[PDB]
Amino acid sequence: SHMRILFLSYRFNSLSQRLYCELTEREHEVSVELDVHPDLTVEAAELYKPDLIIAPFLKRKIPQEVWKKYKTLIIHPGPPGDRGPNALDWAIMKGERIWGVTLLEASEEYDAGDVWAYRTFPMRFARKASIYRNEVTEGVVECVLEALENFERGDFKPTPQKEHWWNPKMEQELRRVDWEQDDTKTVLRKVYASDSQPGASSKVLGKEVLLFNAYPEEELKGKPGEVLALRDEAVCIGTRDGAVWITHMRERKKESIKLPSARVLGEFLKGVKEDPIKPWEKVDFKTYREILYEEEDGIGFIHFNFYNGAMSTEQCYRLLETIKYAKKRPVKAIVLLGSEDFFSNGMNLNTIENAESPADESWRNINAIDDVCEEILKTPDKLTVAGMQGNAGAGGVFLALTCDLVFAREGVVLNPHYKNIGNLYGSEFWTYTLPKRVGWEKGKEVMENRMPISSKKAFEIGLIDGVFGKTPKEFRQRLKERIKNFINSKDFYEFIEKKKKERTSGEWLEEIQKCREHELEKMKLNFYGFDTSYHIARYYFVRRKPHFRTPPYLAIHRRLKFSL
Ligand SMILES: CC(C)(COP(=O)(O)OP(=O)(O)OC[C@H]1O[C@@H](n2cnc3c(N)ncnc32)[C@H](O)[C@@H]1OP(=O)(O)O)[C@@H](O)C(=O)NCCC(=O)NCCS
Ligand SMILES: Nc1nc2c(c(=O)[nH]1)N[C@@H](CNc1ccc(C(=O)N[C@@H](CCC(=O)O)C(=O)O)cc1)CN2
Repeated sequence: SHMRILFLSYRFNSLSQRLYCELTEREHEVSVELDVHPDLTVEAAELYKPDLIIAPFLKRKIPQEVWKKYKTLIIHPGPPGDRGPNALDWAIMKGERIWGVTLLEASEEYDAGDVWAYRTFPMRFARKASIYRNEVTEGVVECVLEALENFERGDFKPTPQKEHWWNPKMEQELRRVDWEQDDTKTVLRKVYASDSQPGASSKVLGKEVLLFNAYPEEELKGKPGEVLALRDEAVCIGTRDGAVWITHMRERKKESIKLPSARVLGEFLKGVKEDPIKPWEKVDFKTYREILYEEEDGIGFIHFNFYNGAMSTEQCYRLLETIKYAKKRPVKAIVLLGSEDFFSNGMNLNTIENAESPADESWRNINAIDDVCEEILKTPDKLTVAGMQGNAGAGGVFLALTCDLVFAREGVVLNPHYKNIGNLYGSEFWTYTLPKRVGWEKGKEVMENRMPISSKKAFEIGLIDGVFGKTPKEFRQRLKERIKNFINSKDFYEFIEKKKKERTSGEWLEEIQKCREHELEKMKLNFYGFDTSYHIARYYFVRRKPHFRTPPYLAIHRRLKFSL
């Protein structure tokens, strides 16, 4: 089995990238045609002539010319019989206790085809994006692998649907948060169902907005719709029975972008008081904690729940503060855990795009990230560990590589390159860390590859030190146990004595400083040089500008010397 597989995807999104990894790392070939026009889709099928078509993420109908000619399998993020374009939204709004995913054949009627495979799972009360990125994506991977085995077997017959139902596109009126009528549980459900798109509409301080990234608040109380506090740019708003934090909003205008709530509401918030909670404090009630520091068994764990993995200048400085605190604690190891869904996606391109000078903000942001990285590297007397529970891209990957040890959950997808953001040179001391791990030649290959790689592939090529665990929680438990065993071994004290000698030597310190200087001179050129590739790419990314063709790096069937 060395199949030629065509993906049809509206966007080469997290699910499409995970499946690309699983299939190519099994030596199948995967070409991608983006969903631009049915005529383009027909052309791509005739050009590539796939053994099999998989549609991981598709907003419109595959033309009959295609799927009547090539076996076409379609991902649906609901259990068998569920039909419609907003399966997860409805599941969350209705409070389903069980959900699932289905791999079904293309047919004329939407989501009506025979079932090739499916998986079910218990629902979490959580954002739609988190369910999509965890339960749904893991379940779809098992379905596609099972279908591949069925396909190459040759005698598989799919199971036609029996019971079924249709849920239409969900209207905003259903998502709209009414602070006076909605208790906290209802506000969470609506925001969760609409996160990360299209957001739950609401009015806040008289502004029509879309709400994102909600968290319950049990201590602060007030009037429904009253802003009770600010905390790391999230706002806390009274509900019918309590209060909810909203960390991000978007104004309901065509060109607006998702930003920290404080930046969207602006002067409307004048007078609200910051209610700070340091990451290392203990509290007994539910509240919003962007960064959390906890110590167990001689290990200091730093969770940083930065929305979408995007690290603003100010979030970097808050993370830096917590790393400095941890370096002063009696721990043997410091573990950077990111969040369950992302380790890090590097600089925050939205707060950059929103600044008066995106170039100056990029410069602020890359220096802030490098300060975090430098603080990590210059930790002579403690083990540092990156635990990648979730995906990482661009600078977020190289952030992890500054730690002594990098581990990742099974199924994490890595994008250790800058080809989507205008071929940035990158920093985070990659010119020091990457050759140490894989050599200069391989490291340059890694950064020239625009396609994703899995954590398994990253481990096999030496980019990271291990991969284990299927869920974030299992990964965290295995990580703690692995680090605990190490710091309680004789090997740890020998390693630390060596690291003390290396990381306090003038030779080492001057080397890493030169690496930062060289990287930042190159990023300066990216940010400020006459060539504005970086700013153009950031604009397309942040504004989600459509494609009018599939680039040849995705479409094998559209490269220059493509034959047969
Ligand atoms: C890493 C990457 C390839 C992953 O692709 P993917 O799995 O399809 O994930 P998405 O692009 O859909 O990201 C999910 C969300 O996080 C956003 N996001 C990801 N990285 C971001 C970043 N650095 N800054 C701001 N937003 C980011 C995306 O806009 C998207 O937003 P939305 O769901 O609110 O609509 C892609 O997210 C990416 O290129 N991010 C930018 C990394 C970067 O260039 N950082 C700056 C240089 S250090
Ligand atoms: N051949 C064929 N093509 C398909 C599917 C199929 O089974 N058969 N299933 C699709 C995946 N699931 C859906 C289900 C419903 C809708 C849908 O309802 N679209 C509305 C617009 C809704 C929107 O705004 O997104 C329309 O009028 O086209 C879109 C994708 C992929 N395209």
